[PDB]
Amino acid sequence: MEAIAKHDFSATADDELSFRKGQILKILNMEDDSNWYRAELDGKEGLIPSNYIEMKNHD
Repeated sequence: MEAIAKHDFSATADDELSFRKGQILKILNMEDDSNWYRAELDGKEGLIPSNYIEMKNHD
């Protein structure tokens, strides 16, 4: 699916992804279903926190 950054996030270990409020993060990982997920932004993929991605558009 698609998501949006509610707050700012700066990566610590491995390959995490940084983001800021108002930003649009893409959800395209697998079926882990947990706290770490894989996203895509500006043609780049990575891992982000599920609680750090909100929802927008649609409605």
